[PDB]
Amino acid sequence: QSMSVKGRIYSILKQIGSGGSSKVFQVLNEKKQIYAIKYVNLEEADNQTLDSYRNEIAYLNKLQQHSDKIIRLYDYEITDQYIYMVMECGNIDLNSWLKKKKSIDPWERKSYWKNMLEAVHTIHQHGIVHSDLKPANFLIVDGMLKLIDFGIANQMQPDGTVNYMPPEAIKDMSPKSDVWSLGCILYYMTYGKTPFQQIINQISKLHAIIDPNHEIEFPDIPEKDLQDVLKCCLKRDPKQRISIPELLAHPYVQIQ
Ligand SMILES: Cc1ncc(-c2ccc(Nc3cc4c(cn3)cc(-c3cnn(C)c3)n4C(=O)OC(C)C)cc2)n1C
Repeated sequence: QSMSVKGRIYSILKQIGSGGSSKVFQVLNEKKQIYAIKYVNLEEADNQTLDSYRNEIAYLNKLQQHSDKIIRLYDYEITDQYIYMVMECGNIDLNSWLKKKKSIDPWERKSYWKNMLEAVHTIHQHGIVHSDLKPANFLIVDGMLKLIDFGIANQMQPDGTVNYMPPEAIKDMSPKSDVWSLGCILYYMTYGKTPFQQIINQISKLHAIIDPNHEIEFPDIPEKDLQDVLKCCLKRDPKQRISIPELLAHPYVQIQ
């Protein structure tokens, strides 16, 4: 099975993932170079569903020039029936990697952290708040971490969770909400668990996040700056919580 995106032929090598209507494939061009293609079937898409892909494409396009911690979009094809998207091919997503990885090197964590911050910082600069951030939204490319999506459209799975939810999101039922989410992703790469992985019942966990009388665990580790990073990020009151630019000037990032 082959395909043509803007008069350019791409041979299929494998299918990376399938989500909903959309499918993702490991593909090759005339020069045998590798790309990922997100195919989307628009045959049964609603007016709303259609708008979410138009938005995700636009944001992905504007942000290219701004940061290199955003996945490169080379070309696209949007008809009434389908969407083809030619993007750069990563090695693995952070979630699949973290599960495989087990224990992680402190120096790789520091770098993955600087990338995650630089990426989320850029989406904020364009007035975008991701809201629901997870290790999956991140992709390892060239020994680098790059954001795959902005939350705006449908997520995918290779071929969801509640542990990364900010208390303010659960209360009202801000960019600081993504600090809490990145905080959970770092806490995980530091302790092997998310702050509320220990609460089995989802109704119970959602209440442990919003409850200040419930203290989140913070064990002693050789990295002092990393321990403080975690305390700053996981502050329940959004106004008390650290910001991405304040994190970008923190010794954990700027000193080694
Ligand atoms: C064990 C395992 N499970 C899944 C993987 C795996 C392997 C390679 C990749 N590479 C990859 C995945 C990609 C992209 C580019 N490269 C681009 C995308 C993409 C799709 N929509 N948007 C907005 C971006 N993408 C993607 O969605 O990957 C999914 C499967 C995690 C991603 C995941 N691996 C190695």
